[PDB]
Order: sequence, then C-alpha cells, then structure tokens
Amino acid sequence: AMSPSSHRAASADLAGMVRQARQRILLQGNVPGFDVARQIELLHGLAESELGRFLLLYRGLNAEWTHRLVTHQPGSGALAPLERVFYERLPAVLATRERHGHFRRALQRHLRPGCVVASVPCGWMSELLALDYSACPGVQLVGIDYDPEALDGATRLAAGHALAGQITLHRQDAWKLDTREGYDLLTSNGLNIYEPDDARVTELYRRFWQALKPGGALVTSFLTPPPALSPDSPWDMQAIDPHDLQLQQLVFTRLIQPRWNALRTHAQTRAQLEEAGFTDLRFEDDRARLFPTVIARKPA
Ligand SMILES: CCCCCCCCCCCCCCCC(=O)O
Repeated sequence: AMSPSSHRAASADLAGMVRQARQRILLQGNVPGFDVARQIELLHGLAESELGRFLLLYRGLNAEWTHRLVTHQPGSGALAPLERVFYERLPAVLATRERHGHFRRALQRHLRPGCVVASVPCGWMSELLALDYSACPGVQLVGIDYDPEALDGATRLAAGHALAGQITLHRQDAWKLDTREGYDLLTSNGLNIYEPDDARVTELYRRFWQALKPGGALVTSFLTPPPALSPDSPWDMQAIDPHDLQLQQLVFTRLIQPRWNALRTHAQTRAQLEEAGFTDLRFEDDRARLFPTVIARKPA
C-alpha cells in the first residue's frame, strides 16, 4: 500500500480525511442538486470504494489506480452502484479514457520496427502493452518511474506479454530525467497536471526533448481549465452532461480535493512545448476538450 510511508496505519489517516470531508459538508451546506444528506451519502460511497478510499487519502492516482480506472470496461467488474457512477459517468473520467484511446492511436501511428519507446512515468505501462507489435519487430520498451510499486506492477502486467523480454525498467525521479538522445518515442501522462508552476513543466518538456533522438516524438496530455477559470477554456459544454458535471464538481471540490489541478490551455501547452524545442504540434482532443493529447516533434 501507498502508506504508511505518515507513519500511521492508512485506516487511521483515512478516518481523518473522511472526518475533514464531512466537516466541509456540514459547514458549507446544500448545493444545487445535492443537499447535505445526499453529500454525506456521496462521501460514504467514496469511503466504501477501494478507489474512493485511495483518492480520499492521497488525492491523486498512482500506477495501479490509473490502470484500473483507465482500462475499466463500462458495465464490467464488481462495483457498488455509486462507485460505478464515479467510474463511468464523471466527465473527467470519460475524458481520460478517450485520451488513453488517442495515446494508443498516436503511439501506434508512430511505431516503427526497432524503435525505442519510453514511458515516463511508466506506471503499469498500460498503453504500451496494448499496442499491436505484429509489424514492428524489435521494438524496445523503456519504463521510468519513481514508484517501485509502479515498476513491480509493470513487470507483473507484462509477464505473459510477447514483449516481456523487451522491457527495461528504471527507478528514477521523472523530474530529473537526463537521458540524451535515447528514445525514438516518449509518452507521458499524469505529471504536468500535478505541477502548478509553468516553468517547472516547461523544464520537464525540455528533458523529454533532450531524451529524444532527432526526428523523435513526444506523446503527452494536459487537463484544460473550465470556463469559470479561463476566458480561453476549450470546454465544449454541449458535450458534457450537466448533472454529471455537477456531481463531479461536488465530489472533487468538496470531498476528495484532488491534486491534479494544474490546468492549462492548448495555447499555454503549445508555448511550453515550443520553448522546449518541439515543432509540428498536433492536438487530439477528447469530445468535451477536458483532457487533450498532444503529439510534438523533435526536429531531425
Ligand atoms: C470511485 C471513487 C471515485 C473515482 C473518481 C475518479 C476521478 C478520476 C479523474 C481522472 C481524470 C483526471 C485526473 C487524472 C489524474 C492522473 O492521471 O493522475
């Protein structure tokens, strides 16, 4: 488990996080569509869920939960009723599954025989292990992650895979990446959205650029700001169910309080990537434009 190391049992910290969320409900009262009692029911649904508990405690996703959430097939599995609504209806969850699809299409398009593909942070390597390698013999896969549990999980997920022997894993802080021209393709999801400082994200992109061979490509992603937050929000409100958005807003803002709130526009992301040395940017937007994918080229 992610915790201890807080030196306490996770159950003790969880009770605290639940108490704090309950107080925020009681002190702030009703919201449109969800009275106090209903909010308390939502909090209980979170606390009864394995993923819900992880989010209450840690306020972000790790390798395990990114994989399990992103690869969830709607209607499948053993989920409690409310838990299933969270897995299947929240606009941001729908968006990250769309994004996952765009990552797969982009990586597949750019794959060539013998190429070296890196994922940073690799997590369980869900996207790379899902690709079709039938016409790309000799691909080498590289996974970098700072979480030893992520690397263990990648190994376990790849154990029966055709490319199990083509994987090299490294425990490294992604923010300190210093590979020089080692990869043809690099994919990254779930780092920039946790870093509110724009310059720190630009520097991460620069390390990605430095790690790519000339002519290589980066596939990454970013969460975008909603209309309340930015005059330049790309959100298509006609592509978002109003009630499910209200549900997400209550769950995120009041209950979980997620750490993935470094939201950036297409133009901001373009500026960062161009500063880092990338050209020929292509954006692959999800339907509501909550979580675009970007493919960025390093000049030959
Ligand atoms: C079942 C408990 C509630 C589940 C709530 C899941 C909300 C996840 C939102 C995922 C998309 C945006 C955040 C991505 C963050 C990341 O990739 O690390």
